[PDB]
Amino acid sequence: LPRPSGTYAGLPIADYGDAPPLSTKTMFWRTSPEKLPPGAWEPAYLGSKDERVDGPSLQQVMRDQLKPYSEPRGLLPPQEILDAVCDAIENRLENTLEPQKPWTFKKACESLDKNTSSGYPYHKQKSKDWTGSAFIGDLGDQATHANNMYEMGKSMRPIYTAALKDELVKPDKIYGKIKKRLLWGSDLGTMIRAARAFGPFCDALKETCIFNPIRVGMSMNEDGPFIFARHANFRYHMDADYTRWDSTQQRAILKRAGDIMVRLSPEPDLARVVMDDLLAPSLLDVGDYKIVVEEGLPSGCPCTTQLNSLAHWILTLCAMVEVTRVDPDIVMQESEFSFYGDDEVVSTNLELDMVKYTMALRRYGLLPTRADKEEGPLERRQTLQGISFLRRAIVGDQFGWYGRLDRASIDRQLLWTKGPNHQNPFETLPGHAQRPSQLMALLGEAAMHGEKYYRTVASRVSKMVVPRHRSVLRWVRFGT
Amino acid sequence: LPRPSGTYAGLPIADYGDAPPLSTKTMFWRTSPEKLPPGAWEPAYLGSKDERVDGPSLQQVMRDQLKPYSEPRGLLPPQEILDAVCDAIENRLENTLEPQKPWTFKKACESLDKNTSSGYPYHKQKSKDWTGSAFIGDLGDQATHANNMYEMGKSMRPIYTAALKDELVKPDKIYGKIKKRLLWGSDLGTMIRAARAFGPFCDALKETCIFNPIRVGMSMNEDGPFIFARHANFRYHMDADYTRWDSTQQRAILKRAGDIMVRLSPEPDLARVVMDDLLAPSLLDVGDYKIVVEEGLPSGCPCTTQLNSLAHWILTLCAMVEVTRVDPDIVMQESEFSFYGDDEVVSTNLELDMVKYTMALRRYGLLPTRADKEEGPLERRQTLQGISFLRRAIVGDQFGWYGRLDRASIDRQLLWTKGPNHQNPFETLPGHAQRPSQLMALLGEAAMHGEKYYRTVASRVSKMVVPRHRSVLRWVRFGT
Ligand SMILES: O=c1ccn([C@@H]2O[C@H](CO)[C@@H](O)[C@H]2O)c(=S)[nH]1
Ligand SMILES: O=c1ccn([C@@H]2O[C@H](CO)[C@@H](O)[C@H]2O)c(=S)[nH]1
Ligand SMILES: [Mg+2]
Ligand SMILES: [Mg+2]
Repeated sequence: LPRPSGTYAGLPIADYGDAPPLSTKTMFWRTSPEKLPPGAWEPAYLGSKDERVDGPSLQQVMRDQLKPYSEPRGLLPPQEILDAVCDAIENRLENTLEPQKPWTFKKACESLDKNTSSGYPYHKQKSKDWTGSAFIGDLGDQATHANNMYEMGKSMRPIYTAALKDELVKPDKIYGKIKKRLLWGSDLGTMIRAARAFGPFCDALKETCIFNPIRVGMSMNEDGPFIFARHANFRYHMDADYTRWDSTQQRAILKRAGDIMVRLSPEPDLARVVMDDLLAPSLLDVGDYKIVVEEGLPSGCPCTTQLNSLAHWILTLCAMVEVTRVDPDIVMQESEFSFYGDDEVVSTNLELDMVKYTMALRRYGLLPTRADKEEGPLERRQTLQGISFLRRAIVGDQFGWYGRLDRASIDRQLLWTKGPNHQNPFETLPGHAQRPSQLMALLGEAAMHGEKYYRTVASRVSKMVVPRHRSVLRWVRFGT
Repeated sequence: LPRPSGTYAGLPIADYGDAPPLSTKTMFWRTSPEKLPPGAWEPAYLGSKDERVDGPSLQQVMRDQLKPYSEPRGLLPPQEILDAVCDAIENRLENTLEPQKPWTFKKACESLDKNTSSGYPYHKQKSKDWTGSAFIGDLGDQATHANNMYEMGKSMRPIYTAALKDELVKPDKIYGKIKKRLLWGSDLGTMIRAARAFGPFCDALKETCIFNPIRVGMSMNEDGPFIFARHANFRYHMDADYTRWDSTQQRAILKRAGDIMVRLSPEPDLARVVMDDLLAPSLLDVGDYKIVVEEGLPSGCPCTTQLNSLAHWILTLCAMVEVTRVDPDIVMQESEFSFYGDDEVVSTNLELDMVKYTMALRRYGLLPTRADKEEGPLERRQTLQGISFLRRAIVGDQFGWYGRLDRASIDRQLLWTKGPNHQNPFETLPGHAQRPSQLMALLGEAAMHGEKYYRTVASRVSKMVVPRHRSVLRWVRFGT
């Protein structure tokens, strides 16, 4: 079975791998030597060297993350519905988005995050070869070549590098069945091409985050109250709370999302070439091998989150159109959506059979879940209160709607702080100076839950100094 | 009956008058020599020299405007309700407004509109004595003295100068029963004192125009959609459409509004003195005499509109509290208000007996009116669509809510343009250059009513040049 040859984690091997070994470190440190202890979240599992527990290798942990990508896809929504949905979404974006100028090579390079890695093949921090206005040395070569390919409309095969997310998790994912989330890291070449191709559209969409349902680019504090006020114009509210959103995606769906992006781009012919590269079967470097991934979402590119939100919008509209039999453009007259990758809040005036809705979703291969369990139809409520979005609870009072971080999460940020990578999470940062500057984003947030809880959080102690009690509340809710 | 002596237009004469003779001119010119003709609004009546019609003197016209001020007041709302309402409104503002720094003399002077008159006693355009950072000559003296009085917390008697509003009106107010609206022009001294005293509060309130119901300072384009989205969170919508709001006000009500402003000011002791001057019986210079006006709203001061909106809020809450029996702070949990002087939109979840509501209002001496007539309870609707605010119709679609100028009004601005004062409205501006610069605020606005009407308005002709057809629509609705 000559190349692609053999098999890794159920998937075809296309080549030898060049990725660096998976990180054994976390960026999180304890803020105090006192113990947590009980049920407290901690940084995700760090592998064989993880003093906290004996467990499998990070590569084993990663293989587990790769399983869903070889699961069979769910079904396409009915073709007539899918087409009608895409047309409606496309028409809505046509009416809302300000046509943009093409992005230059310069604009694309500047847009990139200089603190993250360049991925294949040099795997170096982008800032290393960055003069401030251009890439130099190795990265300069990789970037210029890609840009030349982009301008000639020539295809390039993206190469993603796999990683595991360093993040706080519930202890069970450490001390029980070990789990750590899969990350896809794009290559500099692809970042350049995707940014030139799609930066214009993504900018246009972002200027539009209040009027359109794709909320990528919103400030929870500043925009949340308006977005939520809009959702509240409608009778019914729900959140499908998806499991494994990315790995359950159909390239067939991603390609329709991609078609909309291409057609709404200022260089659609150049953009088309890039998008075809992005959605073609994916080369994923897992260290030993580069394996072929045909299905699911390939992430880590600039406009991934928008692409992913777009697919979500398509699927969500498909299910509602399937179930209610209402035209997608009419569904959008009678509803307000919020999408951020797999994150969603759906509000609507329509009478939606939640059994048929939950089943339509499942049929597409998605995994919606009840806040509790037993599937078992999704919930539908008549108030917005208590629904969540971007990790905040949506709250409403006489002044308006807002997003509020729960106390658990606020408490959590008190126990942990970011700093350089190290091996033992329980170590405290030794020169425990200042959570900036800012990070009194808690207090107000903490705040928000009332004077009683706010007071106890005012043990923002260090070590200058006060107060700032305690109509920080006024400042957070209304501001400036 | 020694001073105050005799009587003018039903009101006591306190002194001889110093006001300049009422204007005989309009600032409006026709945009074309073609006739209007039928039913077309025109500039209000210009008096004896008005070639269009033979009519009474402007002073007679003004006397008619003064009648309502000697009408008996309506009744105070029940004292327990009034107190509870004031407390609730005060508490709401306490929770929302950012405490402010006191305004300096400099800040107060700069805030004044330099293009309008200084009123009593010099009656000159403010810009005449304005170096750019200070008042000089006569105005400098008047301003410094007032500021000294303000700082010593000493009282001064305001002197208002009466005028008649130059504005487009329906022809019946010209060719039928002649009518022209009364204006009160404050004196520079009082403007200084009111601005130092109340500029801080008014700034604070204005920063708050989306979260609080007093909408003074809103941009219809930018803020309208959010304000309206909020109103739309509620089941029922209404507009009391008041006749003669200002002249029907009770000083007793204005004084409670004033108390809130004083208490929320950074120099409440100094502010109190000013507010007592502002609400004490009013000296109104009508030319021949200064007459005493005890009742109704005395306008023309800086923060009049906020004071007036505040009273409106008090009265509106009183009526709803009287009728529903719900606590005012609870009424505000279940409702969204918009007030701008006499202009209002009231939205609420509560079940309001519209007969009892209309009667409560009338009892306070207000004159609510049905969009048609026959009083006859006010209307209550279950959609926002079709309600008006700041002269715009509130419109909703799949993208959101917005304010839209009606076609009549758009047509109107095509027939007339502003320019220097002249005697014959039908004259066209002879060097018919450019409606700026801008004023393509029509087109988009005109727009908004669809391509069909938008096309016909594109006779924006002059005389360079195009187009700008015709997703100006996109630009007006979403912008920037
Ligand atoms: O709230 C979020 C934020 C990001 N992502 C997606 O998760 C992947 C990165 O972890 C990318 O595909 C993102 O679009 C999701 S699914 N939900
Ligand atoms: O929409 C408006 C705008 C202004 N005013 C008031 O009208 C007077 C000036 O004509 C002042 O008392 C203003 O507060 C009113 S009543 N409604
Ligand atoms: Mg959600
Ligand atoms: Mg109104």
